[PDB]
Amino acid sequence: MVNWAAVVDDFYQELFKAHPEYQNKFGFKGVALGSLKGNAAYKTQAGKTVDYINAFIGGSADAAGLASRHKGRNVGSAEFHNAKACLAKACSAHGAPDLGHAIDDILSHL
Ligand code: HEM
Repeated sequence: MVNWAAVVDDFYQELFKAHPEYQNKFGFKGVALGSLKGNAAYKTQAGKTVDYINAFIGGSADAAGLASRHKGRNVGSAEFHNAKACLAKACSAHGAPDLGHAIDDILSHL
């Protein structure tokens, strides 16, 4: 099993390093990046992100649903294009398969 939890941790490190303002939309707003792994809100959110990646690989991802929910947080195409870059770095850092197609599916509904 690819260590998707580790990939997602690296993903959020890249994401909030590049776009620290994105963190303000989450229950772990203002938490130092080096302490995220000890934050209960983050632990829940990272778990869901892992779940989505496993659902994509598994054939069950609902990209329309995920898209609609992100629009509900005023998160759109710009942000997801940024996330694509970050996720590609995280995957590559772990010798994991690239997830660009999953992000493209979400982007198709944004
Ligand atoms: C690699 C791209 C991303 C994936 C796979 C992803 C995945 C997810 C998942 C699975 C959820 C939970 C949805 C649910 O419970 O139904 C979520 C929620 C959320 N996402 Fe993302 N996301 C991505 C990018 C982003 C970006 C770039 C932002 C920018 C701020 C963002 C902001 C949020 C926020 C604010 C929530 C709600 C959190 C809460 O309930 O407190 N996401 N995301």
